[PDB]
Amino acid sequence: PDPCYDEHGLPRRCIPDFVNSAFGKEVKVSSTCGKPPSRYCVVTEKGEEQVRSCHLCNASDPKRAHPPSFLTDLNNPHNLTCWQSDSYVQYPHNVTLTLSLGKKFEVTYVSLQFCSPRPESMAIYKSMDYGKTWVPFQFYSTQCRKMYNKPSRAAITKQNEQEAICTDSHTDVRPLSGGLIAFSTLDGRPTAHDFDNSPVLQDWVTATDIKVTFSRLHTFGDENEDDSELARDSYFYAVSDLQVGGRCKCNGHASRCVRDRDDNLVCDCKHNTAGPECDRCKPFHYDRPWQRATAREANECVACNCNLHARRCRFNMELYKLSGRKSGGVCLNCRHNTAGRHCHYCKEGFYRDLSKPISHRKACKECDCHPVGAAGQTCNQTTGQCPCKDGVTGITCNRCAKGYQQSRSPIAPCIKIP
Amino acid sequence: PDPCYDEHGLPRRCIPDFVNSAFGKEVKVSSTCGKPPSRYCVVTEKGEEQVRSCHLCNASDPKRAHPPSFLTDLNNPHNLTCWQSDSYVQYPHNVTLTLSLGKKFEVTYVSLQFCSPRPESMAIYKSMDYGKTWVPFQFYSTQCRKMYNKPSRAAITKQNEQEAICTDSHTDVRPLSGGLIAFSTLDGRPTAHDFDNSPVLQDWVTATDIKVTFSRLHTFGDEARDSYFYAVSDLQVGGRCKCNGHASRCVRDRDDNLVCDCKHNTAGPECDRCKPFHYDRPWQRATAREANECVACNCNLHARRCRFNMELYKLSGRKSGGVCLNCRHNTAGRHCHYCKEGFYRDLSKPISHRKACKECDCHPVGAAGQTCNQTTGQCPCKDGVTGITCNRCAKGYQQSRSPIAPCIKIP
Ligand SMILES: O=S(=O)(O)OC[C@H]1O[C@@](COS(=O)(=O)O)(O[C@H]2O[C@H](COS(=O)(=O)O)[C@@H](OS(=O)(=O)O)[C@H](OS(=O)(=O)O)[C@H]2OS(=O)(=O)O)[C@@H](OS(=O)(=O)O)[C@@H]1OS(=O)(=O)O
Ligand SMILES: *[C@@H]1O[C@H](CO)[C@@H](O[C@@H]2O[C@H](CO)[C@@H](O[C@@H]3O[C@H](CO)[C@@H](O)[C@H](O)[C@@H]3O)[C@H](O)[C@H]2NC(C)=O)[C@H](O)[C@H]1NC(C)=O
Ligand SMILES: *[C@@H]1O[C@H](CO)[C@@H](O[C@@H]2O[C@H](CO)[C@@H](O)[C@H](O)[C@H]2NC(C)=O)[C@H](O)[C@H]1NC(C)=O
Ligand SMILES: *[C@@H]1O[C@H](CO)[C@@H](O[C@@H]2O[C@H](CO)[C@@H](O)[C@H](O)[C@H]2NC(C)=O)[C@H](O)[C@H]1NC(C)=O
Ligand SMILES: *[C@@H]1O[C@H](CO)[C@@H](O[C@@H]2O[C@H](CO)[C@@H](O)[C@H](O)[C@H]2NC(C)=O)[C@H](O)[C@H]1NC(C)=O
Ligand SMILES: *[C@@H]1O[C@H](CO)[C@@H](O[C@@H]2O[C@H](CO)[C@@H](O)[C@H](O)[C@H]2NC(C)=O)[C@H](O)[C@H]1NC(C)=O
Ligand SMILES: *[C@@H]1O[C@H](CO)[C@@H](O[C@@H]2O[C@H](CO)[C@@H](O)[C@H](O)[C@H]2NC(C)=O)[C@H](O)[C@H]1NC(C)=O
Ligand SMILES: *[C@@H]1O[C@H](CO)[C@@H](O[C@@H]2O[C@H](CO)[C@@H](O)[C@H](O)[C@H]2NC(C)=O)[C@H](O)[C@H]1NC(C)=O
Ligand SMILES: *[C@@H]1O[C@H](CO)[C@@H](O[C@@H]2O[C@H](CO)[C@@H](O)[C@H](O)[C@H]2NC(C)=O)[C@H](O)[C@H]1NC(C)=O
Ligand SMILES: [Ca+2]
Ligand SMILES: [Ca+2]
Ligand SMILES: [Cl-]
Ligand code: NA
Repeated sequence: PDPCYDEHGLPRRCIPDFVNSAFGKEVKVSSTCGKPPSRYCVVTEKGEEQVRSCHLCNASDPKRAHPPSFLTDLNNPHNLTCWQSDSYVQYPHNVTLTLSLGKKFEVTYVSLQFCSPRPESMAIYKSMDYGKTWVPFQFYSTQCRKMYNKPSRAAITKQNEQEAICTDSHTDVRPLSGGLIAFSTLDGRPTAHDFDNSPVLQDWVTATDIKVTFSRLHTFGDENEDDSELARDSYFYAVSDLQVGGRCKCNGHASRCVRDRDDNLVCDCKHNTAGPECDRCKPFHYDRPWQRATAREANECVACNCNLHARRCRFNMELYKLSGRKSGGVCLNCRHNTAGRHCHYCKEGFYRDLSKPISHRKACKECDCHPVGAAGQTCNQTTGQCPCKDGVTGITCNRCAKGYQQSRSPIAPCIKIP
Repeated sequence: PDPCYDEHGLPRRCIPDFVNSAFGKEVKVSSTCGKPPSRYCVVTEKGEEQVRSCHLCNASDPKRAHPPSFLTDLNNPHNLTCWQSDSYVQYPHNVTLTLSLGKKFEVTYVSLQFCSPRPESMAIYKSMDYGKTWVPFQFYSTQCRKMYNKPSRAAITKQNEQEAICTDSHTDVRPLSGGLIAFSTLDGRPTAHDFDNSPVLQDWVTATDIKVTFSRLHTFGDEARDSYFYAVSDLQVGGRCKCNGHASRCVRDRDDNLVCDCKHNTAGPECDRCKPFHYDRPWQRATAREANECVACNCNLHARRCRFNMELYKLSGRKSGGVCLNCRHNTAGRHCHYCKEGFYRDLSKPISHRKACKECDCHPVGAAGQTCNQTTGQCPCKDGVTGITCNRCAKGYQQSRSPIAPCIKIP
């Protein structure tokens, strides 16, 4: 059926599946070996000795070429997809990785599996928009204050839950190969248990781009020396899999994200909502403002009540809060000769045809006063009583009253009688 | 002071004095002795013999020149001033005397004094226009059928009271000097005792000019020295100036015309119509006990023109019938008594006041329409809005901003 609705047809909060938003995605890096072709040294241990090896990184040979595509391809522990940068991009220089998702995702984690020694200092940034503004998100480094000007392992308080935490944890050389770095956005967040009812954390987890900056790099004594190896050296960055798990952000009003008219990813919004993340909500559904989907309530925009007359409408906060936070939408351009907040009364020049229901389109008969016996041509919108002149009476003014006699005058049709 | 209104100022029927409309006025003649000066001859009597004479008539000598002026001048039984015609003007020749009065009188009598012997056949005509059409008014002759083709001494039917009658009374030669012929406009006339309620007779006596035609002259003697002429001492047409009972004097106009001092809110030459805006009741001739005045229209000081509808008058019980035209001052109705659509009666001012009808000052937010009640001025309020102009929220309703929904009900 539809996960956004129950078996009785009422709406319930729905959420897309959890996936790696980076699988198969293209990646943009500021470094990669191949142009020109160079060598790289890899130290592999065997019992106790080490003895480093040497290999060549061929830009053309698929069998010695490390393209950024290996970051988001199918990772296989028995046969890795290593991406290697250039040679000795040491501080202050830094290799940056930028991933564009083309859709607001609620990030749950960001993991980098390095087939070489993990970085001494890396930075993980996000983008709230679609690549214009970046925001700190996690930091790793042996000298937090010295390099990222962050205090080591800051205290996370409700006063500032979006703190970018720097840590000297996970920033160790060995394992010289296959080291992980996994950043969980909700770990240690004060209000992470009450996420649906914490907007600060919803903003904290939402992002459309992920930047990864590799600031410093681990080294040993081999740096100046003399045999520094001016053509390749063995210090470098290298990651075999880059994962960024999470969910497509739909504020709980979409079971799944689909492909746009222009191939862009967007929520298949339900509950009468619209917009890429089901933030706003469909036309004519503007009674009661838009809220996020919660486990307790579905909170879908409700349509305006216009007694089946007007089509457009529009939400009003004051009317909403002044009606007990129940109805705040007013109707627009009432058709069928009506008017008012809900198209509930007939406009001047017409009256309420009570014989027919207010929802009916003929619920507003015109005035139809009498050209001779009526003093005006604008009847009572409530009763349809035309203003009768002197001797004339009725609702349409087409007859004389008691003590008054009919006449052939257009001006004085009835006249009293003594 | 004015006889058209009593002490209380109530209008009572009034009439101009009874005068001789001929005195002074000039008569138009056709035959006057004097042209190539000739002579005549009057004849007297001595009991048996017919002693006659013969005198001269000059066209210049004051002491011998019988002019037409001698018909309407100061007349006295002594030193009598006589008009005379050229001698020998017997059948079928005519001697006419027209008199234009200038305005419609109600002729009462037509008198003639005859220095010569009275005529054998004479006729009195009149005009109710001004010399254009001339109708027969009385005939005098011995041979009526023969000459005027009128039945001698017929009867005045109520069906034809405007009938000229020929008669042989006053047609004798009896008085050679001083013959009187007088025509009473209402002799023989059936409804004469009810003149004041007899429109036929009122039309009959109305006349603007008068023509006396002399026809056959009495050859008296039977013996040349024929000398048979017409000679009238004084012509007296006595009557009142026709003002239909709404005037006490006739006076001279802004164009120098004899007309009526039309009172009783009437207008016109003979007070035959109502004055402007005094069209509430149909015009009638003043009666003794009635005075049928012209009554103005009550447009409560809001209209300049009035028009009369007889249908309205009759269904009104013969009361009013005047419909006002162009009700100004933002009013409408027969008598400009109610405020047209978009205005309302300000009952603080009086109906006659210019600002008796104010406008609709209906709040554009609190009102569902922009038309007052006209009687109350209240204007179509919407939902939780009260006030004549829909300017305030009601009880239990709270002000907002939204013009579509000004007031909203509280918890
Ligand atoms: O209807 S018109 O606009 O064409 O006016 C026609 C002429 O009437 C005058 C006065 O004429 S006068 O007798 O020679 O003094 O103005 C008057 O017209 C109407 C009422 O008379 S009506 O003929 O029944 O229409 C009034 O206007 S309204 O209230 O009906 O809207 C005038 O009042 S006002 O001047 O608008 O204040 C009324 O004049 S008043 O009330 O006596 O003061 C002439 O106007 S005038 O210039 O004051 O003399 C009109 O001729 S004109 O071309 O406007 O001059
Ligand atoms: C190495 O690390 C830094 C930060 O992690 C990466 O961002 C670079 O940082 C510097 C400032 O430290 C930026 O310099 C600025 O450039 C603009 C001109 O566009 C100028 O207006 C500023 O006054 C300032 O000088 C620098 O722009 C920024 N690098 C880029 C490409 O924007 C840096 O990218 C890392 N190195 C590499 C190769 O990625
Ligand atoms: C590995 O790299 C070498 C060169 O760095 C490639 O050998 C030749 O490279 C030149 C370009 O500089 C080409 O013009 C030749 O065609 C290459 N020789 C060939 C294709 O036989 C070498 O091709 C690369 N490995 C593979 C599989 O192509
Ligand atoms: C791991 O991948 C390598 C190569 O990607 C496999 O060795 C073969 O290498 C040649 C290169 O010319 C490829 O054409 C072959 O496709 C590779 N063999 C196979 C079965 O794919 C190596 O076998 C792979 N090891 C495992 C356990 O899958
Ligand atoms: C009849 O008509 C004229 C007007 O009177 C007379 O002419 C008069 O002739 C006398 C004789 O010389 C003159 O003295 C007068 O000048 C004329 N009269 C006037 C008034 O001017 C004519 O004679 C008259 N016949 C008689 C008898 O009076
Ligand atoms: C009639 O008016 C005339 C106007 O002149 C007058 O005629 C005079 O009559 C008397 C005798 O009656 C004579 O003595 C005179 O000669 C006439 N001439 C004048 C100049 O007076 C007179 O006033 C009146 N005549 C009569 C009879 O009353
Ligand atoms: C007799 O009076 C008759 C009419 O009563 C006169 O005849 C009319 O005279 C006027 C002249 O002003 C003409 O306009 C009319 O056309 C005449 N009537 C007809 C029917 O022709 C007449 O002048 C008098 N007759 C005589 C002989 O003197
Ligand atoms: C305009 O106001 C008058 C008077 O207020 C209306 O006439 C009556 O008003 C009372 C209330 O004031 C009502 O209860 C009656 O129903 C009204 N009619 C009668 C016969 O009493 C008048 O109807 C109002 N104008 C319009 C268009 O309804
Ligand atoms: C249309 O009809 C209704 C009922 O007659 C009018 O509303 C009432 O009008 C009277 C006026 O005397 C008030 O006393 C009542 O308080 C009104 N009812 C309510 C619930 O307030 C209405 O005014 C009429 N429309 C117009 C323009 O007069
Ligand atoms: Ca991989
Ligand atoms: Ca005289
Ligand atoms: Cl007749
Ligand atoms: Na080295």
